[PDB]
Amino acid sequence: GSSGSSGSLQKEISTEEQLRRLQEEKLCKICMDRNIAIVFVPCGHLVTCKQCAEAVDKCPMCYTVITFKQKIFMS
Ligand SMILES: [Zn+2]
Ligand SMILES: [Zn+2]
Repeated sequence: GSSGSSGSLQKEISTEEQLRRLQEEKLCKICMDRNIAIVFVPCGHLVTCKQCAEAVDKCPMCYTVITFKQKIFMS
């Protein structure tokens, strides 16, 4: 003889997964390791992070020479 039957209908996502969805959608796209905190000039494309942005001499998407490393403050 035993008892105990419970079951509530609910569900939610934690910051871990959630963020992993957006955080991994805006951040760098080349290495996808760090967060995008730099743009390109003239074409402003923050599709790269401090590392990449610097590594790539010219926009890896617009092949437009980067003669300026502007830093944004999205956060
Ligand atoms: Zn990167
Ligand atoms: Zn560009």
